[PDB]
Amino acid sequence: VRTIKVFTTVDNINLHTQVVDMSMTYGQQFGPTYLDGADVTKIKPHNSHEGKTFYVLPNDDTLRVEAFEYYHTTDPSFLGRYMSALNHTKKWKYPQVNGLTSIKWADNNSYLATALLTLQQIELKFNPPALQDAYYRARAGEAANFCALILAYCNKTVGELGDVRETMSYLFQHANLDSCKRVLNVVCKTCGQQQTTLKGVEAVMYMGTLSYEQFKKGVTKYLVQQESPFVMMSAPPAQYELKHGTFTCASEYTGNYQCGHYKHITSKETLYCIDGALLTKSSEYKGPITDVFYKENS
Ligand SMILES: COc1ccc2cc(C(=O)[C@@H]3CCCN(C4CCCC4)C3)ccc2c1
Repeated sequence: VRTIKVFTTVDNINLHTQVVDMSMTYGQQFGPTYLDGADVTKIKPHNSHEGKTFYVLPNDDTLRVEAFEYYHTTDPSFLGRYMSALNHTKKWKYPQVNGLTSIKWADNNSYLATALLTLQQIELKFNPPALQDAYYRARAGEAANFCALILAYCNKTVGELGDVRETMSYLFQHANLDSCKRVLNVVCKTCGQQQTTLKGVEAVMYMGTLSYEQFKKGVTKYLVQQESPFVMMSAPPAQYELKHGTFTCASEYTGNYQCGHYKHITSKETLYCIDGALLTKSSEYKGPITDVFYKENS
C-alpha cells in the first residue's frame, strides 16, 4: 500500500498530520478536500502532494471548533465558498500602487480593489482571527486570501457585481466598533431635550451626503456629536469636487451603458486616483463620487 503524509486543516493554523492511501481519492478519505483553493476531492494523491497542507470541511467536533474559533461563523457553507473564491483570487495580480496593495482588474473586481485600498487607510480591528490575519497579510502585499474571505463573508461569488459601501458595511459588522458613538440632538423650540445615540457600526456610516462638514453642521434639524476613528459617507453618484486634504479617500463610480466601474481616490501630498493597476496624480479631482471616507486621527 503506497502512502504519503499530508496535513489537513480548516484554519491553516492547526495542522493535522494524515496518512493518505494513494489508491483512493481525497474525497474517499477526507470528504471534500482543497489544495490552495482547488477542489481535489476527486483526485488521487500525487507524490508532489507529500507534506502539503489541504483544507477539509469541518466534519468532526475538533475541526468544527477550530473553524468557529477562526472564522466566527457557524455557516457550514463558509469554508467551501471561501475555497471557491480563493481558487480565483490567488490568480489575480496585486500590484503595489502609491504604497498600497491594489488589484489588477479581473472578474468584475473593481469594487473589491476599491474596498481593499480603503481598508488599508482606516483603523479596523476585526473580530474573526481569519480576517485580522489576512488583513495584515494583505497590507503587506499578500491579499489573495483577504479578498477570498471578503467574498465569503459578504456572500458574494467571484464575478458577481459588488458595491463598495455594502462591502465596507458588512466588514464593519465583523469589527470591534463598540466604542464608536454618534449622538443626535433635536434642534426645536418647544420639544425639550430630545437625543438619540448610535453606538457601534451605525455610528461610522451615513447615507445621504458626501460632505462631513455638512453632516456635522446639521441634518427636522439635528446637532451631531461624532466619536469614531473614521466615518463613511455615501450618496448617489454625482459630479463632486474632491479637495486635497479635506478627506482621506473616496470611491468614484461610473455607470456608462449600465456597465459599472469603480475607481479609488486617495488624498496624500496630492490627489491620487488608483484604478486597479493604474495610477493617476492630479491637484484637483471632479468626478461621480459615491463614498467619501474621513479619518479622525485621534
Ligand atoms: C441615500 O444614500 C445613498 C447612498 C449611496 C447610493 C448609491 C447608489 C448607487 O447607484 C450605487 C453606487 C455604487 C455602485 N452601486 C452598484 C454596484 C453594483 C450594484 C449597485 C450603485 C444609489 C443611491 C445611493 C443613495
